[PDB]
Amino acid sequence: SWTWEGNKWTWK
Repeated sequence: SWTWEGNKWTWK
């Protein structure tokens, strides 16, 4: 899933 990394999204 797309999770939020402070300023951008990232896939787990």
